[PDB]
Amino acid sequence: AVADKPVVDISLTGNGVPLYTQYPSSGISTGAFQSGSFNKGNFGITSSFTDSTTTQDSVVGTSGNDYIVSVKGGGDYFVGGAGNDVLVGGNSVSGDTLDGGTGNDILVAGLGGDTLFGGAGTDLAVLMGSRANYVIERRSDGGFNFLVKENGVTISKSLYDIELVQFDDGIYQFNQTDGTLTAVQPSVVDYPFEISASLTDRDGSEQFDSLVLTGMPTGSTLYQGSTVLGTVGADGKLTLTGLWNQSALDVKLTGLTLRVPGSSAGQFDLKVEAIAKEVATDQTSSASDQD
Ligand SMILES: [Ca+2]
Ligand SMILES: [Ca+2]
Ligand SMILES: [Ca+2]
Ligand SMILES: [Ca+2]
Ligand SMILES: [Ca+2]
Ligand SMILES: [Ca+2]
Ligand SMILES: [Ca+2]
Ligand SMILES: [Ca+2]
Ligand SMILES: [Ca+2]
Repeated sequence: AVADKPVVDISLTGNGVPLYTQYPSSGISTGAFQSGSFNKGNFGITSSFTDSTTTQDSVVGTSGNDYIVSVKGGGDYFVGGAGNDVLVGGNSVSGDTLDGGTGNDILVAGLGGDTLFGGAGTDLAVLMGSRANYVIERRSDGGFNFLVKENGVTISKSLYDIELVQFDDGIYQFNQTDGTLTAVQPSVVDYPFEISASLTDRDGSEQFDSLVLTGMPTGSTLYQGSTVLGTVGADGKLTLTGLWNQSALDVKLTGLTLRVPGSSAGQFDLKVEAIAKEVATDQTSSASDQD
């Protein structure tokens, strides 16, 4: 009746997703924009439009909040006009021209040699990859080149009258004089991860007592999909119990998300201690560094 040491693995399943309460585009990937897998209600969308061909299509929107999406690629020209528009280009090498017009527009480039015209208002461009993947140059015409390698080739996108740029790593205030990008502090950052653990004592006399998470920022909320599992106190710790068949020799917790306040630490080590028991106890632990 000696508790045998189990095996535990923790895995960051993706990079942190910074979310901003004041920017509904935050946490929406280019892919989700191109597929329509986001909440159009958060943007007050009143009309939706697509392109038609695999070549340069011109789609004009309405004076209302329009969703216009390149479903067939080719490098389409989208005119948003008035209203707060969501203009989503495609991923062909040939550029989209996305003209936001008046209102506060979301201009989603996709891949390729895209031209993004914010127009009047406070406009946001959504670019793929991280800010660090992009070279900014000033143009003679007052616009900016955003150079990025896509498919091992250097591509140039041009941005005009865009106040904000959203990358995978967050939203930046864009200085339209000198092309400075200044990081905006997120409201929260979602860190997705998984825990898997198994007993080395395989006769059913042992169960997992608990999974103890440590090293987490105070005020962080752990989720399993929908469910709130717990809020991280002063001590940086959560004791997990009852999230598995209690009989099981092997535990896999998936769909876990740690939502960290933006004011909390941009770097920490998430440690898991898997505790095996029968009267006596034994532990193993693993860590992942979260950025
Ligand atoms: Ca044992
Ligand atoms: Ca098209
Ligand atoms: Ca397109
Ligand atoms: Ca419109
Ligand atoms: Ca507009
Ligand atoms: Ca594009
Ligand atoms: Ca605009
Ligand atoms: Ca603008
Ligand atoms: Ca045993």
